[PDB]
Amino acid sequence: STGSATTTPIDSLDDAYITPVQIGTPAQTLNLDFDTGSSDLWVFSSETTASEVDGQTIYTPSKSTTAKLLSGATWSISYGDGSSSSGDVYTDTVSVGGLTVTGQAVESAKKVSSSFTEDSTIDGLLGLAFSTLNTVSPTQQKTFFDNAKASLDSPVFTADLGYHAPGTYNFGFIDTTAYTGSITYTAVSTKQGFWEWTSTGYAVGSGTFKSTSIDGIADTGTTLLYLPATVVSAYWAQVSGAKSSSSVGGYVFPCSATLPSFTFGVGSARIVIPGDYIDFGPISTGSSSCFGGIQSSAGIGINIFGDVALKAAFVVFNGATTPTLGFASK
Repeated sequence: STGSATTTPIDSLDDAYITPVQIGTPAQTLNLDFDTGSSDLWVFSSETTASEVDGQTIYTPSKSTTAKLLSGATWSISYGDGSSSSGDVYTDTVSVGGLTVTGQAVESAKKVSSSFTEDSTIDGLLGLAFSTLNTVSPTQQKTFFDNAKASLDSPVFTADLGYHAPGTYNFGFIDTTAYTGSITYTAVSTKQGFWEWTSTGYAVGSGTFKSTSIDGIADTGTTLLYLPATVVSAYWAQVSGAKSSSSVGGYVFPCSATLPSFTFGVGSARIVIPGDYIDFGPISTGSSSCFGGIQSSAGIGINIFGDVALKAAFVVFNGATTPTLGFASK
């Protein structure tokens, strides 16, 4: 089998991407944030504290003839950005772009933190990291990809995120028309439950490539590119007027600037992030100070190749017996 679904930016800045997902019988379609940095499929629901719902579409398990309460199961998750959610668990039928999993754990939110409430465009998350990170207790549950894997034509999914435009998640096949050149594959460590790999270095604009190992994760659920302070300083030094602002919480730059590109290495291959991808607009409405899309990972504890990086590539998440990651230009 295979599946193919379009993923759409939630706003004009590409702050996140939503993908429609069919849950239950009859289908209830929710727009979920596909997140290769976590491993829970959770949704706003009829069980969510009413004051914590503000425009999201909810899953109502009592209206699904295939929903079954997973007895005694609860979940609770806290994300790197400080947000959180928790609740109970159903199993139900879940389909993505024509690909169907029966008996998928659907984690129904009883509580969500303020940032989720405040974002009416995201109805939940669909985790695509390794199932070892799944928070369901007392019996850990599998991700949608893990449940589908054996049935897929090939045990892979691909992320093709757009810049200020829709893109595609495919399951079970590689669309060879969706990229240029070849796909370069690189080793993955699953030891922390992430799609963790090592970049071979970077360049800033037309500058010389610096060969240096950068360990980080391929994370579709993180907006920006988080890299070591040395690397980030080298980038923003090329932008007149850019500075790190403690009050704003990162590097800002004059909105009048033209940003240089940023290149990262995948083995001997090179992925080029155009400068415009690194502009996340005024820090506050009407400001001429703009927020940077490359920020320091210092104090995160890990480097994160988020959407700013991934949308510059066609990315293969290879779930073979020994997982690997593939990157192509596009």
